[PDB]
Amino acid sequence: MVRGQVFDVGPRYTNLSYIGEGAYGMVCSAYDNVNKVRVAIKKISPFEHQTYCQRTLREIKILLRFRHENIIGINDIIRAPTIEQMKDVYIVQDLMETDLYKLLKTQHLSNDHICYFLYQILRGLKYIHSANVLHRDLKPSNLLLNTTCDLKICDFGLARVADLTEYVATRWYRAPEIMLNSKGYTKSIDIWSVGCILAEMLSNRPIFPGKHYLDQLNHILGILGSPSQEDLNCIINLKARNYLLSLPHKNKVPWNRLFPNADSKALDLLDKMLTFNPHKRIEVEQALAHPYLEQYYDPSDEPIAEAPFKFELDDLPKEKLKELIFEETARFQPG
Ligand SMILES: CCCn1cc(-c2c[nH]c3ncc(-c4ccncc4)nc23)cn1
Repeated sequence: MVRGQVFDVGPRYTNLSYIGEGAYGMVCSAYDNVNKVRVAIKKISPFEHQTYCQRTLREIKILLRFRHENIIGINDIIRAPTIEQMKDVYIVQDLMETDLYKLLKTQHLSNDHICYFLYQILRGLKYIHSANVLHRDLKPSNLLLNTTCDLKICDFGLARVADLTEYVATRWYRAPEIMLNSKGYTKSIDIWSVGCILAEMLSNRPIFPGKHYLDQLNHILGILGSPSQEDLNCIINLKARNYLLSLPHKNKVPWNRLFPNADSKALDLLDKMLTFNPHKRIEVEQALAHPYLEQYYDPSDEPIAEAPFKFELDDLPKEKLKELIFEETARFQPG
């Protein structure tokens, strides 16, 4: 019933309107008749593939456990009464106005707006990391905003407990560790992504675009300068590490040269987030306490996860995952 595709969510949810489609599934807005408000609904069809089943169950488990102002919640979940009839899952969430991707594509943000958006991203990230979770895919299109500039992080399908390469729409926010296929990356990958997002808010253009990870790395080296051997002490492809060390030397571009109109405090924080070496990268608590954010900083108002996360699903056959998804969504069935 939308774009020639079945969106079977009535009778509670009616007046459907298309929002978007992508790897995450298809998202519409709908009128919730029980709550008398419009909501967002994501349709997902994961049961054929083992990795989609993983991500679906992971997203559901995480978001049902999380509760934070700057993290999207799950309001309801629609699926068939029988596991045999279940082919699709519809996840109902708060309807926001837009995402940061669309906002940045056409709108200018004042420094005060950039400051408040970044605070909310980091405040949410603090909660996620406190739950021992890596998001792993932060980017402008999964930062949702409403009219009053409130921000929520969504899209936790790629998330993981903190102890690829499928298709993705964009790789521009991925830390160097990730796209050098390093094994043993940590929370600091999310800080890199946030740094990339901050840069994009400052200029309305991606800081490290590129057609493949090699082109992206050239962009990164073109700004940060050549990496030392210590920057590359991870377990990574030796030929890839050797290629990087072999490139013509690049000097660091001063941040104020790239961003001549930015707040100097913003750029000082930006610098600490976009450090090549992940060990030297600022952590989220320190970032929140940076002078750039001091007008918003409040440790008594930056909650952490009550029950930090402990699940493994990697090893499970999809039919066992399907079962677990069926069980996890049972509480939302009438009744
Ligand atoms: C890659 C993330 C896909 N995703 C978006 C949502 C979502 C939940 N509530 C929303 N409210 C509004 C919008 C939205 C976005 C753009 N333009 C308009 C409206 N999106 C959502 C969930 N998953």
